[PDB]
Amino acid sequence: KCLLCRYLKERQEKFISDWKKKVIIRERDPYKEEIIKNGEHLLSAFIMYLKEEISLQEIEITSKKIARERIDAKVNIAEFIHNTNVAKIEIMNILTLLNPDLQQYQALVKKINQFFDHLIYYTVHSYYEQKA
Amino acid sequence: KCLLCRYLKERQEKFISDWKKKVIIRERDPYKEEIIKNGEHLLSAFIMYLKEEISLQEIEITSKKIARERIDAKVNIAEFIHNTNVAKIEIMNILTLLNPDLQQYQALVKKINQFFDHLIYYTVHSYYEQKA
Ligand SMILES: [Cl-]
Ligand SMILES: [Cl-]
Ligand SMILES: [Cl-]
Repeated sequence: KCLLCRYLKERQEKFISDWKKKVIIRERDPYKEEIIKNGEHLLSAFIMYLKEEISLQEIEITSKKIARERIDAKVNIAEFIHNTNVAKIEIMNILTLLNPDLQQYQALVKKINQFFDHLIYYTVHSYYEQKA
Repeated sequence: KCLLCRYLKERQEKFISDWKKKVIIRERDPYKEEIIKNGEHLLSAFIMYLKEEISLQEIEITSKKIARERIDAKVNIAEFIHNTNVAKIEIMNILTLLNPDLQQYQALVKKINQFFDHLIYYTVHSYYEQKA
């Protein structure tokens, strides 16, 4: 019941390589390598979430990690928002190209939104909680 | 060419009333009244954006204003993200109920995402830039 999931699972490496070229990563960033690892991990979590194999609470560990890294990198936390949205936009593009029917499209858009909304909300919340 | 706009334009006072019941806004907030006015303004801007009457750049000044107010309120900036998402979710619910076909649904989802992503990104960006 999820071609999008199958597509992303098979194309994980390609998806991340393409995403890396579109994100904002500063050469000075001490965690620039972790940015990629976090992305790889969260793409995997996204697939599992669409398959209803994890709950959203399970990404909160990663969100706290990202937040702490961003604090230490001394970068505007909105860059993380931008970089996350690059991935979301591409996933939406892939969903469109797979050409699901309306019912399926609607179900997947809800899950996509729930995942990314939580990731962004929790990471920014955590950034401010930890920086305090 | 957009029933969603007409619905929101007509039901605007009610939409805001319902939204106010679901958001994080404390009576101690020095800008509690402005939060509602900002909401009213941005709902109008959203409608104009759907109608292709404004560009996304035109909400950046409002984002900077919100960010300044949030700094002064001494709240976690993620509360703004939560509050914005409450509106987006309800808009998505209204879109679903209005029963568009897939093509129209996709076109509006893209505009909804673009508007809200820009609002969240620019406000959080400005919050960090203004706070130092
Ligand atoms: Cl769901
Ligand atoms: Cl109320
Ligand atoms: Cl201002």
